[PDB]
Amino acid sequence: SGAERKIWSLIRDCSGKLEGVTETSVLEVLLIVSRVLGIRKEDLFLKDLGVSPTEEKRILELVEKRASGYPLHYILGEKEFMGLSFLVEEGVFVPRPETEELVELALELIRKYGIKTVADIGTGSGAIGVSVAKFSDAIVFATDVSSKAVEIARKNAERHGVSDRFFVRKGEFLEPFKEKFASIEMILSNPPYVKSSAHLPKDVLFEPPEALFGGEDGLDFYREFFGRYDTSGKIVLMEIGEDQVEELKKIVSDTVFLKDSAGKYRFLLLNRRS
Amino acid sequence: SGAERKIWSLIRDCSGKLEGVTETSVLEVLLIVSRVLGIRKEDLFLKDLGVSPTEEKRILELVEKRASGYPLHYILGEKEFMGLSFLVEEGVFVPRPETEELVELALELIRKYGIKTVADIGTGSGAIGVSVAKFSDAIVFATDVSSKAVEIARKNAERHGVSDRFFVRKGEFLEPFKEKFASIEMILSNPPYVKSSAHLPKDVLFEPPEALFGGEDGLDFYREFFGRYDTSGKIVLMEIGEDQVEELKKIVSDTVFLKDSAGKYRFLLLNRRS
Ligand SMILES: C[S@@+](CC[C@H](N)C(=O)[O-])C[C@H]1O[C@@H](n2cnc3c(N)ncnc32)[C@H](O)[C@@H]1O
Ligand SMILES: C[S@@+](CC[C@H](N)C(=O)[O-])C[C@H]1O[C@@H](n2cnc3c(N)ncnc32)[C@H](O)[C@@H]1O
Ligand SMILES: NC(=O)CC[C@H](N)C(=O)O
Ligand SMILES: NC(=O)CC[C@H](N)C(=O)O
Repeated sequence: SGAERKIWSLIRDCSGKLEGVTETSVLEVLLIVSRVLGIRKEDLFLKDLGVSPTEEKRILELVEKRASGYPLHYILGEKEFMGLSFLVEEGVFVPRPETEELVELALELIRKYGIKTVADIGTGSGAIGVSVAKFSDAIVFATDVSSKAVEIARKNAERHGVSDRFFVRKGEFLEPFKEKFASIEMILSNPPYVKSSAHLPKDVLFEPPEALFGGEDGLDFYREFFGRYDTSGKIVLMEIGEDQVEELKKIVSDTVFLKDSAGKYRFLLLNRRS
Repeated sequence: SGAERKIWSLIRDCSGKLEGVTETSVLEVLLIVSRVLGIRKEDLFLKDLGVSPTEEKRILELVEKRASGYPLHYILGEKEFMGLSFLVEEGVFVPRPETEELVELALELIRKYGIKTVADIGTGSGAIGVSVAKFSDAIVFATDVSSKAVEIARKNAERHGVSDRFFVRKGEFLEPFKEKFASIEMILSNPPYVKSSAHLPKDVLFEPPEALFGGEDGLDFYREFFGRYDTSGKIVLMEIGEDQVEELKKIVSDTVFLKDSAGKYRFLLLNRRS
């Protein structure tokens, strides 16, 4: 099985070079390898699938890069979220698995109350907003303080054919959409909620810091948002940090807290849609 | 002396973490520090320069990032070239010192034969082209196969008030400007000339591979350029590898090869301006 070995021997060596950086070293290597050969994952099994000395060196270089902690998805240029391919790159936060659960709850709520207008603060790549626009009929108003996030969220909205229902503007909270505030029925968000003093793992070291830190508390976004806006008549669903429930209850009243599929508190839900 | 102890002790610890990654260890830390503090390098001495525990942590994180081999200029977001500050980021090649000497020779020939039209192939961040427009009267036609490079080159063009003399377009070689071909009196370029088999230093590992490699030989760009364009009545000045002179003589005849300030062969000059 001439070529069958070689590629799989290579796969294993690389996998070994990545452990200590990721528990899913084999998966990552498979992804890096198919990306460099220009084939879909599935074709990694094709008989007589070859790797030239150039493609081999490229793979070793990308593996050496990933070994430094650099994000796998920055290397891939994309991250799958809700089954959709979101373009990502340096300067943009990479969508996380827990945020998918926030979107599924948002969709269930949109179905339930026949909601038509949604907001996505801190849209980043557009993960939450674009997905909502993709699997519902709602229109979405998104914002981000990052110029780079706005341009990327636009591309991602266009990429999935929802540019007609997903609008993003640069700025903080909902300031760029003052004229639409009254009309917004649901406000979603996965804001920066990491404590200033929190230790950053090697890979998050490469993500935008403005996407992570929420002050000493890691609650600055919540305090300022709930302090400045009137949530009357609206529904607010936001992702939070495992240990912020008690402190959050003192920032916004009548709030409900739901947990992950991992059993950790992950979402705050305020329903003032009387 | 008290507040000076804080910052200067930090700078020393940081430098320690960067040895083995760079010989200009302390210079880099000085650049990184003045960036998170929002001041010029020249003000690092000042009176009482303090570092909040937040700025301290950010500095340590950026040093931890540089420690991985991540390019210093990607962290800084800029590179000084010809005394001008050029924006750079992932996806764009960081201007190199040597290329400054190519530009000086370019301004030499422009302010001699009184040249008015210049081309810059593979402009990257625009260092060569933009600098030429900024220090002379000639206009420049820049190109690059990198969409990312095109946008940055353009930004740097506006950033230096030369958007009216610097025109960049996506595509390879001079195709995107074919109709201006006869108009161009001088063709400048710092193309990819690294052998596809060459070892990549830790930080080069983070730059665009299309900006580095020129085939097994390292001379692909040259071979294709000279075998496609008639250089009659034009001056061609390009950067080359230090070990490519002899093989390059077999690709283009009647060419002169100039040396670095470091004694290495770095440029090829074909003057056919009759
Ligand atoms: C964790 S990231 C978002 C990632 C993306 N929403 C997701 O779910 O994958 C948080 C984003 O909030 C943005 N951000 C931070 N403060 C903000 C504010 N006050 N208003 C709007 N956006 C903000 C950042 O630029 C960052 O992209
Ligand atoms: C070594 S970098 C140039 C660095 C230099 N500091 C500058 O400002 O041009 C080479 C650039 O050439 C571009 N390039 C590579 N092949 C090319 C081609 N066939 N035609 C035009 N540009 C090309 C790349 O996208 C890359 O940005
Ligand atoms: N929302 C945030 O604070 C961004 C980071 C996110 N909690 C994560 O580590 O996946
Ligand atoms: N234009 C080039 O290929 C010069 C790049 C330079 N040899 C480097 O690797 O730093």
